[PDB]
Amino acid sequence: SQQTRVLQEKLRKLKEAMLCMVCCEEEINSTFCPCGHTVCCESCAAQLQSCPVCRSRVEHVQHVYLPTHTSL
Amino acid sequence: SQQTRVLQEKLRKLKEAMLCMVCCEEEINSTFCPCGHTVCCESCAAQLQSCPVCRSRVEHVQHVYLPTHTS
Ligand SMILES: [Zn+2]
Ligand SMILES: [Zn+2]
Ligand SMILES: [Zn+2]
Ligand SMILES: [Zn+2]
Repeated sequence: SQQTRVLQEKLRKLKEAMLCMVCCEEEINSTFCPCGHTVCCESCAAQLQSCPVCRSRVEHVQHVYLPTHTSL
Repeated sequence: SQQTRVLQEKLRKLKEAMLCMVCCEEEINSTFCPCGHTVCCESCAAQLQSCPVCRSRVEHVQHVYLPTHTS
C-alpha cells in the first residue's frame, strides 16, 4: 500500500541518521571529546582535528558501544 | 498489507533500542567513560558507580549529541 512506501522511507531515514556524516558508509560509533558530537565512524573521526559539527578542537575520540549497533 | 506490519515492527524495535536501559522512558544521551557503554539517559547515568553492562568503574559520564535525538 502507500503506507508501506511511507514506512520504508521512515526506516531509511532513521538508518541514514545512524551512518557517519563524513563517509556515509559506516555506522556512527565515535564521540568527539569534550564537545560530545557523536556523528562519525572511527576512521573518519581519527582524521579530524576539529569537530565537523561545532569546530571545537578534538582532545580525543571516545568509542561508543550503542544498543542499535548492527553487523554482517 | 502484511509487509506494512513487518516495517512497523522494525521501526518500533529500532526506536526502543534508543531508550535508556534503566528507566525505559528517556532517550540514551550519556556514555560511561572509559568503557564506552552508551545505554542510559543523563539522570540514570548520574549515580551509577560501575557500568550496568560490563561492571567497569565509571570514571566520568560524557554527554553525547546524536543525530537521532528527537525528544
Ligand atoms: Zn566515516
Ligand atoms: Zn562538536
Ligand atoms: Zn533513564
Ligand atoms: Zn561498560
